[PDB]
Amino acid sequence: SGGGMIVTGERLPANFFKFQFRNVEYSSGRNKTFLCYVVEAQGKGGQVQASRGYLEDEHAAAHAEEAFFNTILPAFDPALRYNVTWYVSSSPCAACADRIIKTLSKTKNLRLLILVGRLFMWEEPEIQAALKKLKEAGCKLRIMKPQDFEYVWQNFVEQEEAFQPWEDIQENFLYYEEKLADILK
Amino acid sequence: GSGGGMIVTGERLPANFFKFQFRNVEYSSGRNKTFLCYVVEAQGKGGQVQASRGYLEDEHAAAHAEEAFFNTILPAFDPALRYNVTWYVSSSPCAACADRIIKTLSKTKNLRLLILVGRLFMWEEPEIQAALKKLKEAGCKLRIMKPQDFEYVWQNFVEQEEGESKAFQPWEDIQENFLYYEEKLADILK
Amino acid sequence: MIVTGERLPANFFKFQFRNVEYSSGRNKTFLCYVVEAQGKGGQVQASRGYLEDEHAAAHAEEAFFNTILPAFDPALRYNVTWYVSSSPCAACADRIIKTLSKTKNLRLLILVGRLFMWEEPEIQAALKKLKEAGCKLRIMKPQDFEYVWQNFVEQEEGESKAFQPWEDIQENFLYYEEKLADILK
Amino acid sequence: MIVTGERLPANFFKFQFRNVEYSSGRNKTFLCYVVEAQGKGGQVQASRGYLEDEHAAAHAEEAFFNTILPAFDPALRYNVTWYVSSSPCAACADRIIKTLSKTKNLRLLILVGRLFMWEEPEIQAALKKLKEAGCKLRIMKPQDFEYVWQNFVEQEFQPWEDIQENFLYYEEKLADILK
Ligand SMILES: [Zn+2]
Ligand SMILES: [Zn+2]
Ligand SMILES: [Zn+2]
Ligand SMILES: [Zn+2]
Repeated sequence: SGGGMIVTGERLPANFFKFQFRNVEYSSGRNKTFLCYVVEAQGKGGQVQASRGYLEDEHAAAHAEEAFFNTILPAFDPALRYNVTWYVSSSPCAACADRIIKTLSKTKNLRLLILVGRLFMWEEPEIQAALKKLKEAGCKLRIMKPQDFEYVWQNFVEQEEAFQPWEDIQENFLYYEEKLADILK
Repeated sequence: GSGGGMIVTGERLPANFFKFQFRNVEYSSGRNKTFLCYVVEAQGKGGQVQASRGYLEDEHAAAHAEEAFFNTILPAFDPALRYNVTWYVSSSPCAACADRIIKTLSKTKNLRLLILVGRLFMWEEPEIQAALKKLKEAGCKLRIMKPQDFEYVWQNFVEQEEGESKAFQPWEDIQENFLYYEEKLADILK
Repeated sequence: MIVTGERLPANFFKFQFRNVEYSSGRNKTFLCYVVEAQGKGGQVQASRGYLEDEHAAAHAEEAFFNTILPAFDPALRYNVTWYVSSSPCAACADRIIKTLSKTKNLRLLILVGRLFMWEEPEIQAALKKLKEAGCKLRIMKPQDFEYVWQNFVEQEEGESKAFQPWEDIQENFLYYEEKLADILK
Repeated sequence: MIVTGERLPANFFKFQFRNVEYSSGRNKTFLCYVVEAQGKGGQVQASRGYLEDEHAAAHAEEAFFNTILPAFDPALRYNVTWYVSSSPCAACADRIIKTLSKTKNLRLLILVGRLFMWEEPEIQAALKKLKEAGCKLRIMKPQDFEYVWQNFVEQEFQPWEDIQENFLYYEEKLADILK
């Protein structure tokens, strides 16, 4: 179904995902960050761990990608296989991509799936090169579809007591799915 | 709206889930059934907020749930953020686990722990009563899970198969248990 | 006036014509321009040229007002026109706004091949303030590329060449034209 | 870039391209130029424009260095080329020399259509001193008029009977004056 977690004042989904859900990836400065996640680890022996949460900052020094591997998921035990899933407003920056690539390369027992609301500086060749290397590192990257936003809303956004799509929730998806596919293949 | 779910079991009755699955048992020295539910809330004064909720479970764990948590779930702590952890276990920690908890609570001052146990693990042992008291000394908050707590864990951790179409079926001695263990923990801690 | 090895227009505008606006570092820069000053008295000045750098410390926008057009004489009215690969960065925008504000007798028209970080709110705010400063910003259409090619690119051999359009020359323009408009007005 | 209602280059270079000083501070100015700056390091600069006035207080030569290229990037090496109707006067030559003297990273090339009062001994002195300052002077060849016509005049060639004869004529005069 979906439980509480993120406490916010915004009531409308469209407003939440368009403002509060924003995660700045500007190559410079220390802007704001936001990121929801899901972790599920399986171990051949009856060992199972599945947590879920989120992280945000008004003026974080490090980007969401960094903070995650620095305080949320510091180390992994070899005996387990992790299936991490991220939900961010846009694709990572060139630098962050490299950081993710070096992490996945050190942790073979870690599978990562990043679902983005839209692409970030997709037209730039630097970003495109980083996304390819990222896909080559085994990191599966996809665009968030209407069902995804609804999922995040009902499962990550705390309620107290019905999701509602907006303007071009479907057209934005299809657009970026095409662009992400062209570059990745 | 009531809750999502990350735990999957074939048990449809909560009375059974909290009797078997939720249970913690040490068969042998390095072979014990572990199970622990938790919630993390971190505020770092500056817009930086952190929140999550998960669980752990093993059938051949070499260590108890309490040890497994601080060794893989929250190994690191952001000195900037103020952590507020809440656990949901079947029974209070043992003498050894209490120490680990105390030593960790001693190291990180930005960490605050709340343990909600379903029952008191061997409260008759004077060694156990000593741990509970020292645990409170370290600043750890201990409480007996109230009937509302079991319902909370059930609707926010256990994945409902039919989505939002099921309430909560408490067991006959759900209150006597709480009341019973509340009196005990009280005498011990104060 | 521009001496290059590239023969095909598509290749030129997609690589050699690129002007990096990355908020940080000292990347490459490129910029073609046109200047026309009129003065009530028979005074007329009309020059045309371009500027480029492999690793410039300042962006094209800066270099222009620091060495190409340092000062303006009040008795004249300038009609400057730029031709760059993408729209300016937030910082550069401010620089352009402060310049236009000091030189009332300066009109600026910036024609861009595409938008840069258009989706970011920081960039959108800068573009509006830019339009409010009197700076007219528009997207380059097929005719524009052809113009720049035949007028700024030195022909391999005087009277022995032609412009060749590329697959998405129209679709790309129509996309950013619609985007720039939405944000601007 | 240049726009005129003259369809024949023979007329454009006879009237419009001409430079005349009616009075002390009122003279018809007109100058075509090209700028090429290389700053060893990937930094390249190139442009081409022109100047024209009907009531200019100064000559085209003065107007250029005072508004067109007031500043010079000490890093870049400048290569300027002018296309004027006549060689500079005694006064203008000095300005040119003084400027060429200040900026050592500047190299000038003046392509004149004819020699401005080459008979004056004062003028012959300026031309020589101009070469001393490192300035390169040359008489516009028939090819030059065609170059300026198809790269400066916004059209849409046609040489005149004496186009070659004039070049040769002033070419010899200029030579005897310098070396
Ligand atoms: Zn980043
Ligand atoms: Zn224990
Ligand atoms: Zn810029
Ligand atoms: Zn003169």
